[PDB]
Amino acid sequence: GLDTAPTNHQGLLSWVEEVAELTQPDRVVFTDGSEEEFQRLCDQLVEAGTFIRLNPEKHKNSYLALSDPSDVARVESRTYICSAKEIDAGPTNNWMDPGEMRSIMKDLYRGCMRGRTMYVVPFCMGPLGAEDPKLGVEITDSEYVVVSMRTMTRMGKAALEKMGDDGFFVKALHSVGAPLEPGQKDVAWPCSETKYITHFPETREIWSYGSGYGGNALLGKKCYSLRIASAMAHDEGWLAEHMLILKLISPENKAYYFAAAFPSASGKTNLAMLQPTIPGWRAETLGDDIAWMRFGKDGLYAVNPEFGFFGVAPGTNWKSNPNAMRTIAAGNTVFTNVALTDDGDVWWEGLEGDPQHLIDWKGNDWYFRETETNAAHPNSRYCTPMSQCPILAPEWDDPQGVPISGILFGGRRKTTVPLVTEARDWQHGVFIGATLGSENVRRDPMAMLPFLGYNVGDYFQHWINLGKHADESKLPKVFFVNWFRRGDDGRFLWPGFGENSRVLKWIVDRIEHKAGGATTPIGTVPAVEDLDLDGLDVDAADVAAALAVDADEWRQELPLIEEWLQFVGEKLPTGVKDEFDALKERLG
Ligand SMILES: Nc1nc2c(ncn2[C@@H]2O[C@H](COP(=O)(O)OP(=O)(O)O)[C@@H](O)[C@H]2O)c(=O)[nH]1
Ligand SMILES: [Mn+2]
Ligand SMILES: [Mn+2]
Repeated sequence: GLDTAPTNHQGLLSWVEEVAELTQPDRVVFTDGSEEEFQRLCDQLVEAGTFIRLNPEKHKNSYLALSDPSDVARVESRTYICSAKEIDAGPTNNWMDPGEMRSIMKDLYRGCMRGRTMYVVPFCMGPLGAEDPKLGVEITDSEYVVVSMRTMTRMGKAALEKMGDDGFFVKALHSVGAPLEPGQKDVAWPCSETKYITHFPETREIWSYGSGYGGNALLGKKCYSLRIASAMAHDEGWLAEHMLILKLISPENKAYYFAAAFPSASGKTNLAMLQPTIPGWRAETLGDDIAWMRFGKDGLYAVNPEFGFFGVAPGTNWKSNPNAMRTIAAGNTVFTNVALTDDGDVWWEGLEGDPQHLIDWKGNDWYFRETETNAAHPNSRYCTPMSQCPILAPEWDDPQGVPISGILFGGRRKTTVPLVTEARDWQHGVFIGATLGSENVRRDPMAMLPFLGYNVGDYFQHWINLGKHADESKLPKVFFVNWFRRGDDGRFLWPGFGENSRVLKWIVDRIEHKAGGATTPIGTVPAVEDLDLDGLDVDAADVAAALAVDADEWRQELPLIEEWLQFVGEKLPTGVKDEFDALKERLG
């Protein structure tokens, strides 16, 4: 195997040996994260048929990977929180007894890596200069994982040195579950029909088995950055959240940092890479998925734990998201389940042009106005370095983070929810987030329903407790947005996208005590007067509709919120109950 590994960390070496004895690889390979390693691994993946090297004229050092159509997303049905007691997973999570789960996976892992290299992948979440850098080591039988982890994390040498010879780290175990018999020819994308993605909150351990795709296998992405980190955050006094981190810059050259939690398909990526439509406003981004937030000597400071973008390809283009496009155009990018063009480039639905022929994500011939399937997979991916993004804010690699002025919650609601609402205080802010709905209407609290590492009720308690024990003057203000409200004809009342900068302007003004809003049953909501609609080609009546708080619609909302808070169960905080009662009192 390998006892020529660049580390004297005994606890790690013990663990690597123990795992290797169980899974039985051919060899063990510690990854360093160097450019050379990366090149060597891609070449091996090209030779295996897993990667196709894209035309070097068009893209620099970029690759297309096609997965088995069986292994194509996060599978929440097989994703588990195995805490000691079932209550500490809670009703939003799938639980199994820790002993029962260890019995199942230790059986599955026995001999699972026969005829494969076991890669040991050290990595760091957050910038490397931290007091407590949150480090991890992922073991995997998949080069795709290594290569992807290189981009999505600070991977290898640096992280391994930051670990020392003792010093804690997250033990993340992964295997594709497709062992080889001697002489047997492998497949391009090895996976299995048996899948498990398991989190051990108390020991900070992730065990994944069966998939090689995305957040099932890139264990930093969702398993570490939210599921373990939310448990870490609970115990340590901070927040691990499904939030973009936006830096908005006024015409006066003042920087306002925002954290915003939307469920996927509700607009994180677009807001994070906003191009303001008001003169003299510009925006930079620090992240479009995960925010790790802690109190400093005063306010709340956000960092992006990740080192890369794992973006959805379909729908991405020069009109929609030019900044995403430019990030990718610099190359160094692995595309997964997109289409291959006749000139050896990548294409996906939404992208510029109408290529008449393509080779689709299953390797088959695709044809314009004939082939009934999408050329690119509808959830296909691009994996690109953060540092290639032209609008990346300079503070991105600062371990101190950035002070958050505002936290935003929202989702897709055709009715009921106004364009923007400010919370009354913190506890109402927690309640707004806690009852976040999107479309019949699914509650996705803080956009964390699939990602909580512990009881949802205790998570809300945690959110309240941080406020209670802080200077309310220095806490961020909370806001609830809704880009997707619709009129009687069914069109969007608000055009959104870049024009959402106008809602953000109002949020900024409110922070500078320089704009107003009417007190309402659900919090403070602006009139059409209070928004910068200067230069906007929309009906004022449509904007008033968007900002309407109809008492009748909100009364019909109360039983949906009721059911939801009953579903949260016995750990529902009394703080959240009071806010439900208060909202009721105010609506009558
Ligand atoms: N109407 C409207 N649609 C939006 C807005 N922002 C994003 N979208 C759409 O919502 C979908 C999801 O956008 P995306 O930014 O990828 O959401 P994410 O999955 O959270 O990153 C896409 O189909 C977008 O075109 C908006 O402000 N208004
Ligand atoms: Mn997401
Ligand atoms: Mn996104």
